[PDB]
Amino acid sequence: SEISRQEFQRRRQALVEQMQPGSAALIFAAPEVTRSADSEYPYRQNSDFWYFTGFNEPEAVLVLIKSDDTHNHSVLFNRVRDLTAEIWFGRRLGQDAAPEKLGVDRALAFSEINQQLYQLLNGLDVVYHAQGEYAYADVIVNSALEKLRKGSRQNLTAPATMIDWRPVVHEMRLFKSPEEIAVLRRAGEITAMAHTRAMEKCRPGMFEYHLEGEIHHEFNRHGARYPSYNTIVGSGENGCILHYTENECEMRDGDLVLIDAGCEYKGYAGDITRTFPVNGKFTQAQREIYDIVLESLETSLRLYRPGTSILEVTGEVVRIMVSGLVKLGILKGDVDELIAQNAHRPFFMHGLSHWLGLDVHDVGVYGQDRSRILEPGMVLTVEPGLYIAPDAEVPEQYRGIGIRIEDDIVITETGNENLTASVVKKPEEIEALMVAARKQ
Amino acid sequence: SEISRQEFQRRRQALVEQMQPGSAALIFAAPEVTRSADSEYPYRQNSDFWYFTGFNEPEAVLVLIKSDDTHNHSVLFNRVRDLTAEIWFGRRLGQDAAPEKLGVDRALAFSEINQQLYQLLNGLDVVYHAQGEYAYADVIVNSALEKLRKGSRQNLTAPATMIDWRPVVHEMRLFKSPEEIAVLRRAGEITAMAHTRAMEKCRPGMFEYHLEGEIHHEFNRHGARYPSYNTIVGSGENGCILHYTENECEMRDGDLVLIDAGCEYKGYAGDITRTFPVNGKFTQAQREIYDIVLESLETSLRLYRPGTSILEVTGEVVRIMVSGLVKLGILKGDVDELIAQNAHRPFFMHGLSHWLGLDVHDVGVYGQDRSRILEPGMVLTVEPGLYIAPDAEVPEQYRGIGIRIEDDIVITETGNENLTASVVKKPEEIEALMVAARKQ
Amino acid sequence: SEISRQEFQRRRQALVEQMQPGSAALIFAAPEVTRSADSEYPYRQNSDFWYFTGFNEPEAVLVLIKSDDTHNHSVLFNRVRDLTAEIWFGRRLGQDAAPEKLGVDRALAFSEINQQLYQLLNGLDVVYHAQGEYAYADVIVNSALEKLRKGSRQNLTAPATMIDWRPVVHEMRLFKSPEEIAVLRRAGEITAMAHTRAMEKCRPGMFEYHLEGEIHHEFNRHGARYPSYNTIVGSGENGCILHYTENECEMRDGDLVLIDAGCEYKGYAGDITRTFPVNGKFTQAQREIYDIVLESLETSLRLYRPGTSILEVTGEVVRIMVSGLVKLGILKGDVDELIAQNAHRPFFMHGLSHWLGLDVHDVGVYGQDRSRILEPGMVLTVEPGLYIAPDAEVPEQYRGIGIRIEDDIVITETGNENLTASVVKKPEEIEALMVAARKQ
Amino acid sequence: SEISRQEFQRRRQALVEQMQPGSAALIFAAPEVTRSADSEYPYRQNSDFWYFTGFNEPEAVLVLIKSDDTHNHSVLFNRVRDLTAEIWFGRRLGQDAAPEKLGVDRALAFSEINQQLYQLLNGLDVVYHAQGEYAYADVIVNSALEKLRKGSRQNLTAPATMIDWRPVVHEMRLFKSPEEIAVLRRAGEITAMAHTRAMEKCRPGMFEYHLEGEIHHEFNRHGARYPSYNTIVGSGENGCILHYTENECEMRDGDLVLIDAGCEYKGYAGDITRTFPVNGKFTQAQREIYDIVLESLETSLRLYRPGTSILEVTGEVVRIMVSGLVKLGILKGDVDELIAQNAHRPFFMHGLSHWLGLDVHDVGVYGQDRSRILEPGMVLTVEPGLYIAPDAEVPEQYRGIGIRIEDDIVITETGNENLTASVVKKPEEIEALMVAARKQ
Ligand SMILES: [Mg+2]
Ligand SMILES: [Mg+2]
Ligand SMILES: [Mg+2]
Ligand SMILES: [Mg+2]
Ligand SMILES: [Mg+2]
Ligand SMILES: [Mg+2]
Ligand SMILES: [Mg+2]
Ligand SMILES: [Mg+2]
Ligand SMILES: [Mg+2]
Ligand SMILES: [Mg+2]
Ligand SMILES: [Mg+2]
Ligand SMILES: [Mg+2]
Repeated sequence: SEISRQEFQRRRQALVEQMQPGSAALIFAAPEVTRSADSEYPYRQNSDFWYFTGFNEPEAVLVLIKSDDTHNHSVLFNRVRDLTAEIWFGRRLGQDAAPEKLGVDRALAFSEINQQLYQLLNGLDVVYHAQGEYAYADVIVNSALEKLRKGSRQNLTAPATMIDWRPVVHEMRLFKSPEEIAVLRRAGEITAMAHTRAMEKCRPGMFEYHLEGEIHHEFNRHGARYPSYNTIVGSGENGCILHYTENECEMRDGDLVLIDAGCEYKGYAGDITRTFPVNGKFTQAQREIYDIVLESLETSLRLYRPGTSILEVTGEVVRIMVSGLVKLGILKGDVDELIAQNAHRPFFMHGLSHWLGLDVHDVGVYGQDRSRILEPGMVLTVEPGLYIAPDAEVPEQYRGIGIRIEDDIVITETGNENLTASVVKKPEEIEALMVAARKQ
Repeated sequence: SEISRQEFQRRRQALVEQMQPGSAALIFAAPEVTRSADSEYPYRQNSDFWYFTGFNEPEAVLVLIKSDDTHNHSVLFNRVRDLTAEIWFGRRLGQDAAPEKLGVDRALAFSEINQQLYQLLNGLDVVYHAQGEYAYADVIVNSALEKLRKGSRQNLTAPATMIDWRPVVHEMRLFKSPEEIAVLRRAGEITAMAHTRAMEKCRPGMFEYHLEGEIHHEFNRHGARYPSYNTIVGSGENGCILHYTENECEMRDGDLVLIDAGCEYKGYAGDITRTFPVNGKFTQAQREIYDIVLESLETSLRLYRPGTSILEVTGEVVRIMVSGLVKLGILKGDVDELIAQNAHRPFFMHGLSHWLGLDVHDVGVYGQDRSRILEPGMVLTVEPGLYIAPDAEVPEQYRGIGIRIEDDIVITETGNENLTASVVKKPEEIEALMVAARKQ
Repeated sequence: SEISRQEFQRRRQALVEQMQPGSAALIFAAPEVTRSADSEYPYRQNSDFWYFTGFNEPEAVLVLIKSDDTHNHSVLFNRVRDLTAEIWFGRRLGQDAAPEKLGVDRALAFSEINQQLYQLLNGLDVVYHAQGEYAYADVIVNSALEKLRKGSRQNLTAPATMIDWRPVVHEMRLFKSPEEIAVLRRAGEITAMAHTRAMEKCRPGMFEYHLEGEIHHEFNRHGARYPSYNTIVGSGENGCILHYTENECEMRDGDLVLIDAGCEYKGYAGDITRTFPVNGKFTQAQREIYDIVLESLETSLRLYRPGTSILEVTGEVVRIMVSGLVKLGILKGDVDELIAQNAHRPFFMHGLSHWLGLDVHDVGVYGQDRSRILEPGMVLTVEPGLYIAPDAEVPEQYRGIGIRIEDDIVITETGNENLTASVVKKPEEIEALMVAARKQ
Repeated sequence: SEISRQEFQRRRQALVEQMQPGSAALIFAAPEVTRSADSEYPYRQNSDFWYFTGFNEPEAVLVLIKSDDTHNHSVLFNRVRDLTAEIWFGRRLGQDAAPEKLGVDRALAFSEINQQLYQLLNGLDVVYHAQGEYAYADVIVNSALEKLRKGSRQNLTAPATMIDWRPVVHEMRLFKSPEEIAVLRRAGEITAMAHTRAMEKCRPGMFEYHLEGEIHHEFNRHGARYPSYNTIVGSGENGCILHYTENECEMRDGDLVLIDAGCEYKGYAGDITRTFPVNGKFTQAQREIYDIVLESLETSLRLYRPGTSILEVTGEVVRIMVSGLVKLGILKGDVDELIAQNAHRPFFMHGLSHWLGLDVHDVGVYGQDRSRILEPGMVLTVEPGLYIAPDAEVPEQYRGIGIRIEDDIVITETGNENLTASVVKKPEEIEALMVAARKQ
């Protein structure tokens, strides 16, 4: 699956729709980023610039100009073609091919931006600009606005009003289109295939990083070159660290391993967590914690639908957790009191769900305590977990256990669609999968 | 192989040896680096800070203070321990364990650096600081020096002399120790195993990125999690782009594929290029260009030794190239004239060799036109190539061919040691390897 | 005359009137300014901050908050009282006395501004801020807006809309109130008395700076301590330099001297230019140029009224100038052609009039080529001049003559009021004045 | 008196003498400084740049290059000549006339500095630069050093060593030459004449600012256009504020008035304080405090000579003060105990002496607690004072009295020369002077 030329067009028009007449929106590309000395990390475009262009170069600026309610046009600034730079660092779109390729009306050299941008903003009332996003962008925009302010004698005037387009653009990104859902559907399949493979390959004596290698190879083979975030492979006590990425330890028979990993496919993030026994067999103590987390997930998957909220479902998960923990003697006392005292917090200290999209922790307003009413098109994670510290004052068998199980869902008209259910999570199915792999 | 506590100690003492009495050297850690929104790229420590510490955290500063010719001490600034931050983002060394772990005399909280650094520089004559390396570092150092300048009434004085330690430190890094050579020896084996695997897996119909996936999996399985630079898989005309990293095309029967890839093992870079037929069989036209590049490499490997230079060997390679190209009718005229006119430059437009170490394009002074006399302990690449543009005015059969063959070497007492010869480069051996893999 | 507490109040309310509901306006004080090392120039408050407060301290910020159409309040940030700092550098208002003294609702320590400002902007829709005016202000405002943007989990939100208040505030300053006109009326008297005195004291052999001294002493004695701009005393050829401030030459019998000087009285600028003979007697050649400039001024003073413009009156002055210059043989040809060719420009190369107020070159929109229709309450200069270069190709007797005559006026219902006519400008009256003084 | 071409030359050569071979010193001009909107304060050159050039323009940089022990040359960067800018803002030296006028070897356009400076520093070992002095300078220098660092392939190299020239240059400025002493001698006469005049003009009912006006007029008439610092006229309780500059109160019969004022003559500061009765007659209570301050000054003037220090003389002044104050019942107890308890500090809370020169608070190292041994050529103030707060718990008659008496001296071979003794300070001589003036 992919995002069409026409979809990028629709998104631009939808932003322009909400802009005031006599205004310009300015969307800047991500800078290149040093890894060490003269080497650079693989380039990752700014999500918002990507959202409106599908253009994967730095030193580019999309300018959307609205003259009035029926008249608007687009100008791209981008790198000029250069035989020497391209022989070295790779091909460039340039100005000639850009109008057709990206569906913009006009394209100019990024090197001319300081000589051209102020002319585009001259006489407008409003400029939409994400102030503070990138320092190089602020310099360019402030420089342009100063020329206009001080150019009274050359009959120049600056827009007096500057508006942050991020609330508007992020509200758009919060609701996925059918094309976006298809792309995320495939991201979820790819990511699920990766997690299935990690389960199948896992043996005692392998290092945590080895499963990272298997996962990244599986991402890559389906055309998802990069992860959406740094892969987490926390075996044993490392599972109690939420974003453990060292992945440096030998995996030991008897421990669990928690894998949080997600591919990036056409810009969109998968995000799956699966926890399982390194030796393919859950112990009683591991099952007892796992079952609480799994019931939390399974109940949440039944509940999530239009009209409820992350806050409301989180409440049901807390009840399930506190009850499970009391029955095991990890918590003591009255359930309803313990809930009122948030007694679960030492063991479940993060949110149940975050938005998912072009960013793994996606943009969009949550409301107070994530109380926003869910509607169809929202995409989010469901990721309950229990993390019992090595030194927690609880029965010994539970100490040093970290379990999280995470699925990705899209809210539909009547409920939700699970994008990541193709990788197993019921303990018996995990055990069958690993047994089958060990024969073969 | 690894770098010992004692080696890090020796390096610090060797820097201190060259510092003036009454001075302090300040070495700063790399900042964390955003990939998109709140996600960050895998952390890569500054090479120079790593060189003196083997410490892989940000927000850290090594301060080496020389009182006189026999008295010196070290102070580390580093992140404080924090239960909440560690439950989330992973374990931290802290101040207590740092003296023993990293062999420094004292360790303070990075959060106290503005209250403590000026006290450490007070009354010194000289401060060694890499001005411009990182903006956050300059702010901290300038802030400290200003307090001292303006603190006359509190009996404070600033060092009047600031010296860049990069020439000195980079001159040290240019000469590898036995431990460093062992680590690079292993980086070369790992990288070679990766390139061998890519050759064995390559089939027509696979995409360039698939070989990237095989290479990264092989790096990872030997404990080299990250590449030293963004992997290059240029098939067909993409081979004529020196740093082609899109790796997005279907590999076609009949084309060559050029792979430039290198692992990062304990901080040190491997860097290998191998070019080969996608279908396992070189054509006449491909052999004719390949043989010129291979003779260039093989001759360079015979020549490199103490007493010569990159410039001098490059001269021999130019002769070999210009002659080969004349015999094929790609160049016309007298060899010696064509050499004097640098007629090879449209086809070989980069240097033969760069320094290799903690950075793939390593630090250290080359001399004018890379004329520096080679000595034992220097580590460098040997990477001749020929790149015939798709539109070059040459016989049709050579158009769109890009071939590079790259090995990594260390200069020894009597010649050089090739760290990357475990992956084949003679065409007959490449063909046998791919045939053998295809049976299976 | 002075500006009342109630007037400052009215101005704030008039700004608040035009602000959107759910917004805050932020007006910052001028920074202190180094003259050399640890000495500072006499403090000059930002005109706009002064306009709304009459408060003469740095490190102060006026915040006007509009909740809705009938509810608003004001918060001042200002320096805290400090016995040590006040024993040294002078008294401070502080927080306790500020509400009553400056008519604001609340006053907080400037040192707490970063901990308090974001709380004041939290939940608002719009912030009015003069972006780029002062770097220290931008840092404070951007810092506040970032806290809000990133404080989603602490239920903070930033205003998405930022509006420059300078167009609005400067449009207010363009129309003077009765109190402002009374203050400028007195500034004009004081400035006129200064120019009269300079004429009376001038003798051949005195230096240009001596008349500067007489002028500044006269400003000071009526309570106008500082000039509104650096005084210009250009004798001889120095009169051809528009903003000659070196004032370093001996004044010579036979030359003219051009004095452009203006006091600053309660913040408001006077701005007068008078040119006269150093020896008290105009020559024929000097009269011939002077009379053209004087007719230009006198005609402009008759013409200026509501309904015309600076552009339109400037047209009449050009006609007068071009005709005068043709009759003297300084220009040759047809008057109407020479006008169409702007042939006057080598001799009159500046505008006839600028706005006058809290700044000598006052704020307010001029329109294209200063075409804005004049209305009652606008205050402006009338300053025609002719400057014949020492090397101009014109009859010798005119070379090196610089003459300007400048009055300050306020547009009234039926015409204008001249605030500076108490110093003479008709040549016979100048000569009588200087003769009378010489007896003284 | 003035500073000769040859003296400026000598100073440059004396700096060059102390510079390392293979180095360049960079000395930058002061920026222009806004007073309000588009008006600027009178330009004041950076003292150190002035010290080596006598050049009074901004956008200028002196570069002194030392190749070796007998070879050096100078390059000036300065504003280019421009007919339009000069017709407006005044004459400019330009490049052609600068070598001869300022005795430099070469002169280039300031607008070309970024294209030329790095070429001047290329291949040098050391650059002397006052880091942090001006941001515009740091940008220019860092920009130049970065080009060199990164220009290895263009055979460029940066000096690795940067040295602050301010300690060296300020140590030079601490010792005045005969020409400098002559100029300061005249600054002291001019300043003294001003203070004499203020005493003669003072009447009850005049405002503090009126005496400021008389003082500035007297500075101006002897060719000292600007004060060296903001004039202080503190009558009554305002005399207890050390740097009272509001000068806004009516002077009242019965009060004292403290005047601290100093001219700037050819760059050099006078600095005199005289305190006297507004009505020309000291009261008993005023005499009792005045006599202690005067004995302090007179004793200090006898003591100051080579071999002593500011610290040592300050000790004698403390004894005199503490004794005087005990005899009046302002302090109670044993003198030697009260000295040991620094009991004088509530009444004398500043230093006795500061260096004087191109800055009123001149550059140069004081030593701990101003213990530096005095030598001939040092120029300094002697300014004891007693300031009894309005609310001090002391006999009523002393409350609200502020008295300071300040003279300027140069240390000679055998003692000191008083540059400011031409204005009276013995109370009987003050009273005679004011009586004589009143007849006016
Ligand atoms: Mg996750
Ligand atoms: Mg997640
Ligand atoms: Mg256990
Ligand atoms: Mg390579
Ligand atoms: Mg290489
Ligand atoms: Mg071909
Ligand atoms: Mg004027
Ligand atoms: Mg004017
Ligand atoms: Mg003449
Ligand atoms: Mg003084
Ligand atoms: Mg003083
Ligand atoms: Mg009294």
